[PDB]
Amino acid sequence: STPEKIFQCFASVKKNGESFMTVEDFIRAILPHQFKSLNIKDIPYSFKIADVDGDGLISFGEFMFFSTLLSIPEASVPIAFKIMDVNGDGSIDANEFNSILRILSNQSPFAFNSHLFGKKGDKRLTLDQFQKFLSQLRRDVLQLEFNFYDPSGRGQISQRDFGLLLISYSKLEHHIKALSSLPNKIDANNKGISFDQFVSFNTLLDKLHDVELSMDLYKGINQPFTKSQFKYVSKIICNVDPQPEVVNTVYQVFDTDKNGDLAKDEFVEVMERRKYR
Amino acid sequence: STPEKIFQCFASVKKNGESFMTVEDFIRAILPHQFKSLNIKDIPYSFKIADVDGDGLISFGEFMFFSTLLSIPEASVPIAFKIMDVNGDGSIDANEFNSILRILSNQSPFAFNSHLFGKKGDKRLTLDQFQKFLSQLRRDVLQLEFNFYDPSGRGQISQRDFGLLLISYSKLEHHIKALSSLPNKIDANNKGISFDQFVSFNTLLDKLHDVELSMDLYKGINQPFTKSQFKYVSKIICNVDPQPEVVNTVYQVFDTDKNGDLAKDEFVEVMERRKYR
Amino acid sequence: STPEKIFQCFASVKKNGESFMTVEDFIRAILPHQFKDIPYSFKIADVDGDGLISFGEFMFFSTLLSIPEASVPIAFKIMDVNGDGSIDANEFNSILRILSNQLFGKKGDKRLTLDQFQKFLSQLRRDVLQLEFNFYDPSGRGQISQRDFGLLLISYSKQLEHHIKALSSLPNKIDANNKGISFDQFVSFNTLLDKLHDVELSMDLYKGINQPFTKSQFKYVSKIICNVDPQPEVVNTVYQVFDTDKNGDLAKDEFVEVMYR
Amino acid sequence: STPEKIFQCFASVKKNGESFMTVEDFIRAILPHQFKDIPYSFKIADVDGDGLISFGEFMFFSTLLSIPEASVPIAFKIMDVNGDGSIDANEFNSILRILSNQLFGKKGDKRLTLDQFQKFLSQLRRDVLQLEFNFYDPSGRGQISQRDFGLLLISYSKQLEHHIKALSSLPNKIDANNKGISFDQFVSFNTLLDKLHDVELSMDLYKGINQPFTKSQFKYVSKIICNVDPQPEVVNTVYQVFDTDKNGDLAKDEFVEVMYR
Ligand SMILES: [Ca+2]
Ligand SMILES: [Ca+2]
Ligand SMILES: [Ca+2]
Ligand SMILES: [Ca+2]
Ligand SMILES: [Ca+2]
Ligand SMILES: [Ca+2]
Ligand SMILES: [Ca+2]
Ligand SMILES: [Ca+2]
Ligand SMILES: [Ca+2]
Ligand SMILES: [Ca+2]
Ligand SMILES: [Ca+2]
Ligand SMILES: [Ca+2]
Repeated sequence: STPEKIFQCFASVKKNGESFMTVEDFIRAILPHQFKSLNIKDIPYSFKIADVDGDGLISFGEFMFFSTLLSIPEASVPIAFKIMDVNGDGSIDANEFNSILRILSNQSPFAFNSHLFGKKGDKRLTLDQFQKFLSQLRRDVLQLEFNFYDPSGRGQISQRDFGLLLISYSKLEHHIKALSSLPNKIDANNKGISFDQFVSFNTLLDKLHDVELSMDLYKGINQPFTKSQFKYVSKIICNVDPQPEVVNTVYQVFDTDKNGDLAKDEFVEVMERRKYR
Repeated sequence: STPEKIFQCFASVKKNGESFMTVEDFIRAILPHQFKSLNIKDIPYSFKIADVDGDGLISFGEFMFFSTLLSIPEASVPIAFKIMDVNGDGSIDANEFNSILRILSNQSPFAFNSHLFGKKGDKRLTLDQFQKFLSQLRRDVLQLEFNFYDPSGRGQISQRDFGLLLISYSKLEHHIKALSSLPNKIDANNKGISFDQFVSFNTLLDKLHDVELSMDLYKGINQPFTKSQFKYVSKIICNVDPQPEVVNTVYQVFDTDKNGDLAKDEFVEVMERRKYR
Repeated sequence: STPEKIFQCFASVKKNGESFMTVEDFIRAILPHQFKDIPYSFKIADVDGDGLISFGEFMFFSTLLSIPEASVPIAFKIMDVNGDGSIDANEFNSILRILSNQLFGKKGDKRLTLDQFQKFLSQLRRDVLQLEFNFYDPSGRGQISQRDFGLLLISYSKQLEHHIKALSSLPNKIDANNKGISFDQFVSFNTLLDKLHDVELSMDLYKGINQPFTKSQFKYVSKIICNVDPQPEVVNTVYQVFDTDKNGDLAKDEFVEVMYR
Repeated sequence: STPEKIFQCFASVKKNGESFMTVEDFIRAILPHQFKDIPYSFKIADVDGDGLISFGEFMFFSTLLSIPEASVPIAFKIMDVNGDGSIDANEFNSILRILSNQLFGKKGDKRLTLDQFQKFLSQLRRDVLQLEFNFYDPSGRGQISQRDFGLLLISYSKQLEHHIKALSSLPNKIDANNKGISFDQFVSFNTLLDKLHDVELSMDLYKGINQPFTKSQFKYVSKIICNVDPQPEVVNTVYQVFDTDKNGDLAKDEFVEVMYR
């Protein structure tokens, strides 16, 4: 669970005694739902970001920093910013960032990103830019997860594919049983789920505590959490309508009494929350 | 833990077979840290709010609604608003509110607030007003907790008094042992803690997940969570400096290795979080 | 036009060679557009409790009232001289001491947070709006006719006679087929006037799709800015009064230009 | 003064009896104050990829650029015609079709969320600022002298000769004791000009404590509005250029009045 137990598990290569991650080790390490021959075609942005020095390997230091950035909740980014903005000028400069990398590395058992700070290393991040950077990063990793189920690069996945994903987020032969009912083709009568609608669903899981409140409020009015409540809450939380295939799959997979009301025992208490949520 | 198990425990009076809460039952029921002869002088605002019909008793229906409103996190209020705004006009009218009360009551085992909607019942709540109302409510209950330790109405409590409070929030002879070192007088050399600074501390516990992130970020840079880190984080979260007596007491009570770094085992993992946090 | 000129002109009581405002002077001064029991507004302004408003008291009240809701955090930081996140009574009465010498509890021990300060300014703004509306609701109905709303609109404007010829067309009675306008809607319409820039943006986005700014656009924009349903009668009165050329399109003249930020 | 007048005046290419802008026409048009490789700005504007900017393309670009960061949610809702929380390619190219007929992926299958739209508009605004700054940084240093900053300030103004006599006093060289102004600071100063109402508020709050608006106030206000430390050299140049009467107090004339919302 710790990023140092993750790193020792997955760092498959040594150089001058020091452990290191190849590209494929890195991708395995940051896709825990898929990994507990990846035929990589391109080098993911996530890797180029994590690999600060540019030797094409992820150090312990580099992995810890990448983990840390990725683990920051969207709504707590400003707090993290103020901590890493060591001189309080409201910008993060290359040195404040390389400073962190240096310490994390020197805390390795063994013991500048041109991408963010420019070729020269002379640019800085405001809070807004830093929010944007943490966004691209989160989205990139979602893209890696997504692509396992869409190797063609179509832009979308089947409903069965979406269901495997949903199960990967769980904890399942009961949950697996429902996949049978789920389409495995994208035709006219069976639509797929877009990356965008996968990202939105991750938005919903980030705010799982707000789905929880929603279910407790409707339970009061004696309203079952049907697909219409599910739709409305997602709209409020995600700011985007869910499309039906999303909702249909969620219900199919998780509504294990088929009764049409998605309870707390059936969905909220089955999704592993995030580190600070 | 459920508000219906709370209500059956505490509703000490019956009328036409139906169970009910007196003022003192109500105050016991909503101060769980203090209650698992209150000599009430005035009738608390919380009671006047919870008692919609005005018979001077809290029904099951009235207690469920009061619980529900009080349990809503500050940052999730807009979600709750949109659920209770049944006709989507962006206002909560008396009927939308009385509608909820009616259903909660009719879900009792046995089976308009002039305060919010006006004498006539003809006023409504925007989201902002609804946020304000939920605020006053949260603050009122904090005032009830506070007053147990300040019966005089001085405006402040001793550091020992503040420490008992902190322990009430825990889970303690180890934690109790430290109270010995804590002043029990408000003199010149020993200052008390104001209600304001008690409210701010509750703000800090509401965002305990952000203290958690802070501790994990400093742990990386290999910075111990000393009183200076504690100060700075509270400022970021609460938007108010903590005064020293607050910090001194927190450390005294919870820093059980006296080592000067407040760990996660020592504080974060000792405070029972809120219902959706 | 400045609040010092305003104070001079409305302060009726001369005592010890200074001017002072009674309750009625103070109400006429804070309702510039338009000119029982004592208002919360007056009680807040009378820091010394002498039952009159001094020049310093009025300038202070005027300053706090001038602060736009969106900029209250900026004003809070300027007033929190020490940077501790709370406005104490010493800091709050800073202007008052200076403008006078040429909330905090009876012990003045309470410190205001930004949320509390936002709340305070909100009550203040609402009170001044109640006073302006109560000028057209003496019976205390809680609603005003369409024609009374029209006058209140013309007051907020910058009397064209055409403005005054529109009022005939507007009902002066409330009845089952001629609804009245509630206080809550008058407040909400005041929100809309705080975000008049946002209305202007929307007018450009609509013209870009060859869509003039009709009652249908006015209602939608109003809803996304105020986040509450606009009342038809408010909008009809806006169009009846301000759509001077009566083409059904409310131009940037006519309304936005006619009404800190 | 309107973008239709602007387009007419700068579109140099006449073909098929319509006017069109080259890259250089387009850069001169979007940098009104002031008038290598191809800018992201031009690439976004050229929806059809013909390598020129049409009248419709330019009006569309101009509209999106005009949207203030704080009002992007309002603009998003107007553009999301169906109310589903996403702007599709059909909705986005609505204005373009209409103004022309008198992001979304190669398949145009991508839908923009509000966050993505905010991001897009942010890149656009930053690109136009880079172009304006690069006009005074040809060497690509990433910093500009104080005198070049002064000119850029005078460009944003509404040439008084006094404006031009101030520039002599300002260094035209960067050296260890005459610092230059970075792009990041020019951007941050642009934020300050977006919130000029907030600067005006602060000027009133300061006068209320008998405190004139000096470099010390200017720095503090700037910091709480932009949330980044102001550079001394930016502020000194503002005072040198705009404090026309040289009393050390930057009045509402001189600056706020001199520069939607
Ligand atoms: Ca590396
Ligand atoms: Ca910094
Ligand atoms: Ca079910
Ligand atoms: Ca009752
Ligand atoms: Ca409603
Ligand atoms: Ca410790
Ligand atoms: Ca007085
Ligand atoms: Ca203070
Ligand atoms: Ca018109
Ligand atoms: Ca073109
Ligand atoms: Ca749409
Ligand atoms: Ca001057």
